[PDB]
Amino acid sequence: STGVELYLDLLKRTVSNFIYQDATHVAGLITQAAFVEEARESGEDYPTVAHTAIGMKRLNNLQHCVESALRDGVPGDVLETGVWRGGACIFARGILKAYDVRDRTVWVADSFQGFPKITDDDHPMDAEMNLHQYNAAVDLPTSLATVQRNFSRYGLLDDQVRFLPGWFKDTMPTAPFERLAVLRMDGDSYGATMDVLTHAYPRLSPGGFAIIDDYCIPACREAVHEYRDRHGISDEIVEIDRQGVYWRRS
Amino acid sequence: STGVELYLDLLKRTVSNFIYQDATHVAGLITQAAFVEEARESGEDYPTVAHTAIGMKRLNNLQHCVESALRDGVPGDVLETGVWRGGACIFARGILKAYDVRDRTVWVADSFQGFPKITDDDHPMDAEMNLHQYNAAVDLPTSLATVQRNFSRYGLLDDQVRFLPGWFKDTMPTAPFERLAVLRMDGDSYGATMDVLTHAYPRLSPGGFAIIDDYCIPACREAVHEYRDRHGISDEIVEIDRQGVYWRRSA
Ligand SMILES: CC[C@H]1OC(=O)/C=C/[C@H](C)[C@@H](O[C@@H]2O[C@H](C)C[C@H](N(C)C)[C@H]2O)[C@@H](C)C[C@@H](C)C(=O)/C=C/C=C/[C@@H]1CO[C@@H]1O[C@H](C)[C@@H](O)[C@@H](O)[C@H]1OC
Ligand SMILES: CC[C@H]1OC(=O)/C=C/[C@H](C)[C@@H](O[C@@H]2O[C@H](C)C[C@H](N(C)C)[C@H]2O)[C@@H](C)C[C@@H](C)C(=O)/C=C/C=C/[C@@H]1CO[C@@H]1O[C@H](C)[C@@H](O)[C@@H](O)[C@H]1OC
Ligand SMILES: Nc1ncnc2c1ncn2[C@@H]1O[C@H](CSCC[C@H](N)C(=O)O)[C@@H](O)[C@H]1O
Ligand SMILES: Nc1ncnc2c1ncn2[C@@H]1O[C@H](CSCC[C@H](N)C(=O)O)[C@@H](O)[C@H]1O
Ligand SMILES: [Mg+2]
Ligand SMILES: [Mg+2]
Ligand SMILES: [Mg+2]
Ligand SMILES: [Mg+2]
Ligand SMILES: [Mg+2]
Repeated sequence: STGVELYLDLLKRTVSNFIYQDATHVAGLITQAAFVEEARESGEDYPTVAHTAIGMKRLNNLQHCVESALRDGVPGDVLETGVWRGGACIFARGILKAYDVRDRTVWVADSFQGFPKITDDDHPMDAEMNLHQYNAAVDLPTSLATVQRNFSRYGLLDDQVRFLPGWFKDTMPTAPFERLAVLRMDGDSYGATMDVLTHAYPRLSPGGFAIIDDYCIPACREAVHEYRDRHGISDEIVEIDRQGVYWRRS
Repeated sequence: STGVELYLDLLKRTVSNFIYQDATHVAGLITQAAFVEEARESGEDYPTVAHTAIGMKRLNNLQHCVESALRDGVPGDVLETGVWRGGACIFARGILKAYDVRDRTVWVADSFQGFPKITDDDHPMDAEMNLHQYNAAVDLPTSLATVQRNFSRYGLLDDQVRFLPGWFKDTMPTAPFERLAVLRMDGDSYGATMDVLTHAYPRLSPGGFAIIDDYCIPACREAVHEYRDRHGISDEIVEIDRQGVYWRRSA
């Protein structure tokens, strides 16, 4: 009902393309191209056009986490690791824009090349799963220039959006952010999840949020539990939908 | 900057599909399917997907007219005659929503089946132009159910949106609105333009806005001048882009 509420609601419907309802790619457990409302609502399909695949439930979660951090004065930036066409990061920048927040940045981290080719340095679960095999099938490889273009279409490409192009094992250890209020992990594999927990989670502020988009994937879950056990983290894992979970760092 | 400004800016980019940049139909003077920014900015193409064809310049004009009416206390509702997929009316309802206006309605008037077949009763300029020829080529026929569906996708289908299905010569004389603050005419022909000026313009409040979307079309322009001459209307005709004009009613 307020201007902010209307803007953020529309931005969610737009980045997920509930407006025009694009077909999905046929891959994984999706056997037909037709737009299905329930699949887009819960982020389960592979949009041919939409700027995010995370769906409405995970967009609502991202809004909750960012708004809570702002409300509670939790310091730091927003980082997404694994951005595809950029829609979740566009939405995050839009939240900051709606509240006229000028002192936080959205960090946009990706290979900008899709999933990595498997080698003998990969975890066996990642090697077996071989996510790389799906790159073309779901149009995953999306260049930095394309993602920048997408931000610009919403009027949200500015100096509060910064990009971290490369493999997370290479980009995360020396990424230039000092503090995070929201760490959103969407890289699917054991490797991508462990890379980012290892190298970015220590910069997550107390009261900040750690979102695991791909917790339904066994390899991803494996990394989450290994990392939490190592660090003695017992913060409640709260389920969002059939894919994602999050916790709030105590 | 403000939530309202951000919402309405996004709503314009969305109904015109600057976000996903759908191809155009190849028709009229548009010779290629590719999205062209300048063509969508000025409302010159025939979107395959977008909910409005009027473009950013005419969306900005609609915003200016509605906001001015609200600011100045001009009484009445908003009517668009010729809505296609509904996007300009969706945007109008969004403007009212952004300002929490609860006492005005957006009236959505169309045949919901494209241009009418020409008959012997048509003006000779309309007969020659024969807009009916283009219906399928640019996917013009769009049912009431489809337009309602489109409103719902934005969360804007509610009791402040009312529909007037049928030919304007049938629906306008007894349309139930009492007063208009904005009258947006987008029916292309002499006939549709004269139908709406004849039967809806008298309900346009002083200080209200009359928008002629299709003024570049000779038959439409003919109707505009005939009507203005008949009624002694000399309110300045202000050009928006390469298609549309508007005036503000002084009397
Ligand atoms: C198509 C791409 C996708 O691929 C699959 O969806 C693969 C699915 C396999 C076919 C599945 O196997 C089948 O299950 C059946 C129940 C039984 C079958 N049989 C034994 C006969 C068996 O063949 C699955 C369960 C295999 C397991 C290991 C799995 O969870 C894999 C995930 C892959 C995700 C990838 C990557 O998409 C990512 O996904 C996460 C969850 C999203 O947020 C998002 O980031 C998205 O990126 C855009
Ligand atoms: C394809 C549908 C469209 O068709 C045309 O765009 C036809 C164009 C003709 C080809 C044109 O002719 C050409 O001009 C050249 C200058 C010279 C050419 N040659 C002699 C060399 C001649 O061939 C035009 C100028 C003909 C004149 C009579 C005209 O203005 C017709 C309008 C028809 C509009 C219709 C209906 O679309 C409506 O359009 C108005 C302007 C929009 O807001 C919108 O509501 C839209 O609905 C969605
Ligand atoms: N090790 C790694 N390093 C960098 N990027 C990676 C990676 N493994 C996967 N990726 C990227 O992780 C993404 C997974 S899909 C991300 C979906 C996105 N958050 C949305 O809103 O739709 C892809 O863009 C892929 O290129
Ligand atoms: N005589 C008549 N009566 C009712 N509707 C008519 C008509 N002549 C044309 N129309 C309608 O006028 C419209 C012209 S195109 C309208 C474009 C629309 N305003 C937009 O925002 O894109 C079509 O939807 C067509 O069905
Ligand atoms: Mg090796
Ligand atoms: Mg690795
Ligand atoms: Mg994911
Ligand atoms: Mg007639
Ligand atoms: Mg027109």
